Amino acid sequence: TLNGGITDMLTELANFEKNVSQAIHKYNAYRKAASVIAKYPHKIKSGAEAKKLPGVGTKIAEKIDEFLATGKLRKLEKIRQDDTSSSINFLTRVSGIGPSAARKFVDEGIKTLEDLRKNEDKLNHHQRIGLKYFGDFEKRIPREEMLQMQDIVLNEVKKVDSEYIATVCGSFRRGAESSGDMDVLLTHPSFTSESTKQPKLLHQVVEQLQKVHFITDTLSKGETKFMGVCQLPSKNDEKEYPHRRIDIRLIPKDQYYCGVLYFTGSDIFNKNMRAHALEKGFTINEYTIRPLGVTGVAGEPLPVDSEKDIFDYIQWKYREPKDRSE
DNA sequence: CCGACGGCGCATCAGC
DNA sequence: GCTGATGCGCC
DNA sequence: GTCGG
Ligand SMILES: [Cl-]
Ligand SMILES: [Cl-]
Ligand SMILES: [Mg+2]
Ligand code: NA
Ligand code: NA
Ligand code: NA
Ligand code: NA
Repeated sequence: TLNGGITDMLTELANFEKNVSQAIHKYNAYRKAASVIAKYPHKIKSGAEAKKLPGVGTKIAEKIDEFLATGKLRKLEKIRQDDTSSSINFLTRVSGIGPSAARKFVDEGIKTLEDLRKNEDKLNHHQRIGLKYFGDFEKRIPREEMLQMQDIVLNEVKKVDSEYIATVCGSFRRGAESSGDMDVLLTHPSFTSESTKQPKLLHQVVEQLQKVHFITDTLSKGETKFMGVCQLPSKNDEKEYPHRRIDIRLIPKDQYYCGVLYFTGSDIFNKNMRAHALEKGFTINEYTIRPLGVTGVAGEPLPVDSEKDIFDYIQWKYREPKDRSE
């Protein structure tokens, strides 16, 4: 990657603002700048060159000049040395432990993997499973395994009810050669924006995937969103595959295109696209796109018959999934 | 300057 | 119990 | 931290 050094720096700064400073807008600012620099097709020669990009301002330009001059950032060098900042950053790598919980644990003298392991009773359920699979969850998933996972999910879903449609979204749908997890959008004709003609639609699917030992653990579960753990089966004599995070989202069927736009991401692409929507006078969520009235109040859902329709509303040329990895 | 910055599901908790 | 705030997660 | 009015 042309500007990998700079983008890593900015990502590290973002993480610090989120995890330690608890400054979500600074976090988003750094990530937006990292993303715009990541897609910039030249090797950046100066902060001023970078500043020409949307999302890079005066402060980041200065840091980019320092980084180009020396290969590092004193601000980060110092952060890397702060024990409290270090501990907090580490703890937040456990799924279910955020900035608040991490600072709280550190207060109690819980700040290593070893500490966490002996204090399981101090963890909620989500955290306990995040700890259980700490190592596994930091591994990426080769697209080849994603394909095997897709096959299992789609086929098990079909076995429950042939009218279910399951679509793998996330980085997979954007064509990534590896993914951090598996994202599954689910629809069923019994669940629309107008009616829920069937209960347990998500449950039945989760239950079936548990029955075949694909889903192994649950982080959280409700009527429309499942957040859990899954695992590919391994052959005789061979090492097991790592455990993987899986997210399943049941979306009203008539709202599939807004749903699939959302779940395809990336996260930054979504933020960017939704902010542009706001500027164009619309608001987009995973269900609908709606006009903003004069007062600045969301109007009624606009008709959408394709992903492209959404892009049209906000006056963007269509972008294929593979070009949304921001 | 300075308000806005994407939008929302599930878990947990305070207050009634 | 409920509702509203907040934490944490997803893209 | 950056943007736009
Ligand atoms: Cl902030
Ligand atoms: Cl809506
Ligand atoms: Mg994903
Ligand atoms: Na800029
Ligand atoms: Na975490
Ligand atoms: Na996910
Ligand atoms: Na803005």
